[PDB]
Amino acid sequence: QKTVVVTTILESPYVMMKKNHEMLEGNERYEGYCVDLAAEIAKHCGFKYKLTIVGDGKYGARDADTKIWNGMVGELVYGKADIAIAPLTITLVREEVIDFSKPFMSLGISIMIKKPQKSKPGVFSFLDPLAYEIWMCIVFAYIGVSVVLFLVSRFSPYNEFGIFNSLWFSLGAFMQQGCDISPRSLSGRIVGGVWWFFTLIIISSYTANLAAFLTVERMVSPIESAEDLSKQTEIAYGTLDSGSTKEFFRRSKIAVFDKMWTYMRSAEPSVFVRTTAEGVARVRKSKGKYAYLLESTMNEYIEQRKPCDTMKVGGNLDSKGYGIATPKGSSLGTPVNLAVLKLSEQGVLDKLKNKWWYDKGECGAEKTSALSLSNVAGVFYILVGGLGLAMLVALIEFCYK
Amino acid sequence: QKTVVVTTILESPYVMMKKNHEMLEGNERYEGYCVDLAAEIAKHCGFKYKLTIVGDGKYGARDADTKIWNGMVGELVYGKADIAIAPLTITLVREEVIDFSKPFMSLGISIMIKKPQKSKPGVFSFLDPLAYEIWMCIVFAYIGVSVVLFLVSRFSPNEFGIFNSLWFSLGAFMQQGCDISPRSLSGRIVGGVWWFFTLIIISSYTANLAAFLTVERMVSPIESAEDLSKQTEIAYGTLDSGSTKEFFRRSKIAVFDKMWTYMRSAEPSVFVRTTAEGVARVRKSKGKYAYLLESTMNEYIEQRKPCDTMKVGGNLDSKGYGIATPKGSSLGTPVNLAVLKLSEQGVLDKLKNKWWYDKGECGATSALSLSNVAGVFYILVGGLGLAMLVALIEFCYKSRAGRKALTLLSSVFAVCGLGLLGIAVSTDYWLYLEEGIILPQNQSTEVKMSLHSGLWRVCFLAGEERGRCFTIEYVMVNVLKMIRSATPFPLVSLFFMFIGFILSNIGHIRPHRTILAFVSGIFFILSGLSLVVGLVLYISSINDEMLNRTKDAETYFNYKYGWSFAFAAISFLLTESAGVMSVYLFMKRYTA
Amino acid sequence: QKTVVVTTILESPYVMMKKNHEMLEGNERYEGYCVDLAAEIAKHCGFKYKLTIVGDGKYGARDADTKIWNGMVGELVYGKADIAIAPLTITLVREEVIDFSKPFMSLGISIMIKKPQKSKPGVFSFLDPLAYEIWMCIVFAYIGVSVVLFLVSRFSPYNEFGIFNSLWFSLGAFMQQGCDISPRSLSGRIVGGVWWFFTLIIISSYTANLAAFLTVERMVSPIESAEDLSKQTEIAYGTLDSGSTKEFFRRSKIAVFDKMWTYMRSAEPSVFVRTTAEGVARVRKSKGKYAYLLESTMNEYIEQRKPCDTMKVGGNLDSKGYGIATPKGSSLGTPVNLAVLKLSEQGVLDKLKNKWWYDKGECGAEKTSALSLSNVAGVFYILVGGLGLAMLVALIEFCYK
Amino acid sequence: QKTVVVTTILESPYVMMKKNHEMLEGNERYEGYCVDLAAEIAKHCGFKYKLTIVGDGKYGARDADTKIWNGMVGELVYGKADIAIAPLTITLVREEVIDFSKPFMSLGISIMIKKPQKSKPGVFSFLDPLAYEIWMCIVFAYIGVSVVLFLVSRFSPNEFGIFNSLWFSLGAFMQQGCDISPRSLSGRIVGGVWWFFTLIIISSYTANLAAFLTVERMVSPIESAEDLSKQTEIAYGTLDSGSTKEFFRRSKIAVFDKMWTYMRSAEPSVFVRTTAEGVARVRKSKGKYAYLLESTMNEYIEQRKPCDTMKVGGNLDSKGYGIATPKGSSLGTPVNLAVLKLSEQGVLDKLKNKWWYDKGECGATSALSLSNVAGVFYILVGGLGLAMLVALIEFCYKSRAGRKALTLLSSVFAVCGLGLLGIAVSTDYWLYLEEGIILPQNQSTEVKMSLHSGLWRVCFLAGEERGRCFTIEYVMVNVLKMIRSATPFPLVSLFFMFIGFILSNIGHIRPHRTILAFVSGIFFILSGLSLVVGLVLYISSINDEMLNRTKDAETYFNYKYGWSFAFAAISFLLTESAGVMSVYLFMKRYTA
Ligand code: NA
Ligand code: NA
Repeated sequence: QKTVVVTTILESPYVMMKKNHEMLEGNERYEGYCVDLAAEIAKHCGFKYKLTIVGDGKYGARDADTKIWNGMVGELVYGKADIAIAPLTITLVREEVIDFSKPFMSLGISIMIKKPQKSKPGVFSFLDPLAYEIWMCIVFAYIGVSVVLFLVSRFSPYNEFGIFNSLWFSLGAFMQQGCDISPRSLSGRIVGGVWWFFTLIIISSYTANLAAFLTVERMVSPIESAEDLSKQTEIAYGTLDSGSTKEFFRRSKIAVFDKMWTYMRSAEPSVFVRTTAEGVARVRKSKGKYAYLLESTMNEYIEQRKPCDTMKVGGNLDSKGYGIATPKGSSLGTPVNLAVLKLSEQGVLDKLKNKWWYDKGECGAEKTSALSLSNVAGVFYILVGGLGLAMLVALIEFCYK
Repeated sequence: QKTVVVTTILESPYVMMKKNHEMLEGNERYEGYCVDLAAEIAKHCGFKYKLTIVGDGKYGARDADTKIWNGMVGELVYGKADIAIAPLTITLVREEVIDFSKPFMSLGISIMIKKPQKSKPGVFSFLDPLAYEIWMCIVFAYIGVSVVLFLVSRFSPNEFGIFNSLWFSLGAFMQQGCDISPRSLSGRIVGGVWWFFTLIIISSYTANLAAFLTVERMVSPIESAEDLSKQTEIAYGTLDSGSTKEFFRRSKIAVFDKMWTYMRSAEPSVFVRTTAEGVARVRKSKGKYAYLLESTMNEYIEQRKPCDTMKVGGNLDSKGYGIATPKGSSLGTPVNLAVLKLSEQGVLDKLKNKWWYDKGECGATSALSLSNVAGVFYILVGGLGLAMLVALIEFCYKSRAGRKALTLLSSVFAVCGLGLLGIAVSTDYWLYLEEGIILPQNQSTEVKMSLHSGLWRVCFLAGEERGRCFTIEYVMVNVLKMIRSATPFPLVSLFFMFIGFILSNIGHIRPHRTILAFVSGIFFILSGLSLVVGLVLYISSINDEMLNRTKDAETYFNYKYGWSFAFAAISFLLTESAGVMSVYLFMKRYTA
Repeated sequence: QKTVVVTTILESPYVMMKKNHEMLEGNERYEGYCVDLAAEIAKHCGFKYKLTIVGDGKYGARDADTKIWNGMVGELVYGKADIAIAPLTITLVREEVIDFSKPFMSLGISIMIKKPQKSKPGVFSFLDPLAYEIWMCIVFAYIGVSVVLFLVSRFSPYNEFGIFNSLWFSLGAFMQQGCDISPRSLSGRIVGGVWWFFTLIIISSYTANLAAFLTVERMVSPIESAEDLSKQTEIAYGTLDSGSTKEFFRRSKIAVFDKMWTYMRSAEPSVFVRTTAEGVARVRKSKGKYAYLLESTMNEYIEQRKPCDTMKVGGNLDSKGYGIATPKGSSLGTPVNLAVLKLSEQGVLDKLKNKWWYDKGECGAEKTSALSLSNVAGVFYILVGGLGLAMLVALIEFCYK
Repeated sequence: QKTVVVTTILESPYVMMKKNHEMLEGNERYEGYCVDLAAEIAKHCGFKYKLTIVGDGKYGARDADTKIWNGMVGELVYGKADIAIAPLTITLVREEVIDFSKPFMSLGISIMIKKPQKSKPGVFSFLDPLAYEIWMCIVFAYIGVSVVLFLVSRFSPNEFGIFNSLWFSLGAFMQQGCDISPRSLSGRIVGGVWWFFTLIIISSYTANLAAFLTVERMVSPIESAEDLSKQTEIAYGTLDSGSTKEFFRRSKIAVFDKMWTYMRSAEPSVFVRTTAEGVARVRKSKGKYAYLLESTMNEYIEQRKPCDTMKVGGNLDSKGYGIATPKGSSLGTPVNLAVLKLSEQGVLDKLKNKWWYDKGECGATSALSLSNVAGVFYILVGGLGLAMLVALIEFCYKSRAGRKALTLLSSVFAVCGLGLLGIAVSTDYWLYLEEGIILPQNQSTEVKMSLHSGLWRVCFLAGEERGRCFTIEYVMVNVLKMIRSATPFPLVSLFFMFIGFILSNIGHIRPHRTILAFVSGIFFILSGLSLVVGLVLYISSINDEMLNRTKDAETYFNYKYGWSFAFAAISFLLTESAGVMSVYLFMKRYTA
């Protein structure tokens, strides 16, 4: 009848070279999202098509001097193609020269951080089953029950409870140990037994909350939005050195993306990578201190690669669309536009996206280990620090003995 | 030229009537997203426009018989409108008759759930790993061990009084073992079993609290449609007429086919008929309902007071709102170039932040908190306050300063002790018990059956309000036969108490010998320990049959104790006190 | 062309009367498995059918005196029907007079027990975090460390450790309490500290295993097979008073079903119910002490009703089949036989069974409570029994003082 | 009449050749289910038969081009056979060309998994809630607290020796607090922090053991295809050619469509090509592979030695094996009546129990077991045996029976102590570390990189076997910079030890004054406590970077310590012993 020269670009999962492409020939050399999409457009619009990768290898832009269009846009304007079933972003400068359909895929700028791991434990990590409000109120109560036991014994007599001895009865009461002497007045018996019931609940609450932490691994991200990235300075963030994503933050005006751009423009060292593969490798080799601002479709795809190291957080920052382009004044413009809206409402576009991102995507969708010395290392430090601060006070003691 | 007739629909925050709607006139009667969007398009395309609200109040659909469009799509096809700057979904059946621009807003089907919003701990929530019958019977065990300590020691070859025996049982309970040790083998049996008792109780407290804190960390909130698909404790529903309901019936996606399966067969009806109804059902369900709606409404209602609902997960499909034109218009091409310019100049994100978020009525650690354990501080502050109270009266006792009041308190506690157990075992109020069904609206209860209970006499109440006091000897369950096993121990308790009373009386009538006072002291203690065996049997019989109920989500039981149960608890404290009083003056007869 | 009079019986989920059957009329009065099956047979074999419930209301049997066939078999033999798309069991006596197809549903005799619940706690239920082998070895070791501490102190002297005192040091060491006096020889210091490390592990093992039990509810059934039912006598089991299931155990000869029949024949009271609804209600109102031996298709269906009270355990005891019956010498015999094998291999028969048993089936496919007094009641009993056995030995003591 | 030609296939346990196959001849060459079934059918139908094995060795299928059946279905259509008494599946394409009887065996697709078979606890598995570096550093903390107890007390205004100081730290560690109390405020700081130390350690032991026992109760075995569908840690596969593989590709059932999705895209290939291969992959995977096969093979292989695999769940579909006839035979109707008679007389269940189970090579509590805690009994029996050992030498010491050997042991421990730490910090064996990949077959390892390590000198090894001893000052990670932070504390430990040594020497050269012996005693204890800060920093630096690894299922790390790490541990025990020795003879100089 006539052959239709379609044009796409080499980009996963849209068009990939199949494993046996040196022995296959025709439209069977290539596989991917746009290969399956071109098959669906052809069966609805009724044409025979020839898959053809763009020679220039770009998407399409107009030179500011020669006014000549590069990429897949250039093959439609000048005549080398009949349709571009490809991830072309529907933009203002391209709609003036070629005709887009409705967006078969909606996307935007997203955040790629490294997938969060357990943590490194600090020194006072052993205190974390109880909040700092609790630990300070225990110290306040330990001074509290010792001052009262001093006033219970010295005033209203029955002795052997000084300000140093009342701290020493209540201390072994806390860690459930044995003391030298017991109170013998009923006022002192209340100070004993009620503080005994206090530390019984606190030790049990410490052990039970630590058992919940060691059983259920509940990892969180520091970043859940670009509002979170703007407020912080610990995690660095950047875009690619040339493209629509860096140009988005350059001319943005809202509240946050201006704040994010003044960060990225100023920051030393350079947050701007030069390749997408450089920005993904910089996320993995930064131990969770670099976030790469890129498109949501690549962000969901790289998250389904190996290793399982990157993560998409938050929502999109803008709203773009990928359209199927035809030359202006073409006989394919209207039926392909009606074909995209038919495939969208039937679930075909959702089905092909679940296939090439999740079904054909690796890393789809324990056995508690021993506690390392890192988790309880601060308890050794207070212990030896307690042994060091006891040899000093004994040396302070024989300065006046 | 002429004025372009802009047809829109009344929908918030797209087109809203202003507050001064009656006084102010023209195109200035209206505010919203699409009113600001119509000004941006007319500025770039270069026309003067008039805003009109569609008469039908619909978006647009063709009749299956009449084939006439009824809405904003109808006014474009039939010539009444020149443009529809409106939240109009770009649809296959609509694109055949009108021309859409590129989407000015990308959107889809989302999930609306109620925020968990918290679980608030009370004052004595630290007691919650054990039931209140355990904490009651621990105190009965604490008094019971101490008086047996006093009995076994100061009659034997003292250091142990009841002041020291209450002190040994404290340090053993909170695992201190502070210092005092029973020396005879008979005293060591008391210390032995009370050491094993508190070893189980502290282990049961820690392990049940570890169970509670672990299960609430297993609670995963809904973050996808797969989460709604699996979890069936949250019911989810759609509006009864619209594109969101029609999405699930035709979907050939595995998770979405299962969700329509759940919704088409669910009792009662999960399909609301109004968006305001579906938002209301989210709020009056305490996180047990999830409403599937449009994402732009889900983001807008989340920013309205009350700040109660939230948007979870992503979108379930991808569709867009477009600017629509008569399909033969000379305006459709500059409008299409206008929307793509406003998308790239950030005007559309600026206007969405304005109406959804800037005019939003809302805003925008895993450790144990201090509110979880604030009550054990309150006992501790309360303990130090009570200790300063005794410090006055003990300093007063030494500064200011026999068997007579000791004789008197032994009798008068045994008088009230024999009386309170007697009127408790006779009267029938030992167990309240309600039954019924949970009505869906407001969880309003209806008691299908109340009860009264004694030991050999139950009586029914308001639910079937009959005065028919059924004897347990013959009528008509098994839990009334389980308390028959519990029944003899308060009877033996009253029997040991009476013999201890009459020997306490003739010890006061005839104080000639001494030994009959100690025989009284044995009998009050054995009567109290028989009450502990009785009350633990009585409560354990109830909790076993509360478990054997075939638990349902439409039944409820509200078992309760009464003043007949309470006077038996008072009967314990008085006879164990009169047991301390009886061994006291028996030592005075040896002394004097 | 001609109308086909099909015959079925009123039985869920096979043919049920639809909710609006008084206003609907035709083949739309009825719904169910066999209603959807008759629609699938008609679209493959090409006929128009009339749904007709059997007047007699039975499945079909031959009278031993009149030799006349009842039920749906009788309407095919004498002429009142053209096909019986129904759950008819393919048997020897029916195949001689009518023609069955291949089995569209395979089934057998199964076991219906009540769905297991938590338990009722006994008296020594508090001991259950540790096995009885552990508890006896602790008592052996407590006597062991007390006899050794006696020989450590009396032989090889340094006293205050008799046979009663050495039991008393090791006792408070077990429950982590304070004792009156400590050992003062290095041999006694080893007996102290090593038994101290013993009870530290045992108390921690008790608390941790109890925390695992209270967190993960893992309920089990006493019965997992008919081999389990034969060996026990606690749970009673029976069949219906008349039918194929009772006749199966009557003439069985293998090993176990003869043992099960001698049980059921002898047992008092009667294990044989007279209705299926009586046997299901007897399972629910027996608190897990009655098992009802019935067909696997009703057992899976009643399990998906309300309440969620019954459970199917084990596998099938025999192997039966439900076939679609035609009269002998019929023009529908061969195409319906080829229709059943076509619907089986396409998944239609599996799809209709998932619909009417699981998708149209209710009861498809936490928040830890406080411990009741029932769980720890035996600890109170040993305590008061310890208080009772101490007042007695003190009374034994003053018989020789 | 003629002899009926029975065509069967060689398949166990349906038709098997006997052991005496060479000598015995006729129809008696064969045994099995279908040999017994052919005898039962010929007895009821009344014919004499001859058993033949099919030449092709196939069941039967038509070619897509040639349209010729190749198997037992082929010998029936083409006249070579009169009946096929065989495990022949009743199929739609087969029923068109031959006549099947009713199914003599009902069957389907099942799941074959490996039995868990146990997890066996070792001797010292009770130590496993804490790492062995914790249990090592507890003993270092136990020695460290005791020697500081002795230092702080017997130099001050004794009850405390090192014999009593090791005893106070025992009762505090196992939470007894048996009886002795430090009286001065300086001694109470030692008792204070060691009470808080063991409060965290016992709580960490109990909570981690509660985590372990809870997670292993969360382990649910596979009991359905829905369990295989959800859980992706067990890989499941089919045979590469057969009806079971063709079942999943055409299935429109939601759980079965997802299983084919997992199997069509999985690396490496889950599809085996032989049934014997698929059973083998179940056995060499330790419960990480599940083979989807025929139910009758799954029940038969389960009864074969080794008793290693099991059948879980129910069947995934419903099909049957039938007796097949030429479609124009006068034998098909009595055979159909024969199979229904043998089904009801229990003959078919008798023959299945015979070959599957009666000739089967196999057979056919939730509490903590005594094997989990047997090691703490072994310490306890070991403790009582060690206590009787000291009972001899303490009875010997009293029966038989100064500063000189006390002077000698103080020196010679400080000589070896200064030497062992010196040669440890200099040499580079502090950390072995292996890296590599896990080969699939036999889990055979290959070390891609070994390491040596010191404090300022690492050296590579066999994986890229280079002798290039990289200095840490400049080369080329961060964990080598983390041990740089650890580095000064063994250097200060050696610095405190040398000053303590030379003051110990001139105290022996010049015993004129006394005070320089105690200054020696301070320096050995502070050197040992600096080693505790050093070794805890050194180990915690390693375990933090072991966590930051981006954990994969194809990588493995096998970090290990060496004799350079071990001599620093020995350097602790000797200087803390020489610290006890130094304060001992300083008290002898006061005494004498
Ligand atoms: Na203690
Ligand atoms: Na837990």
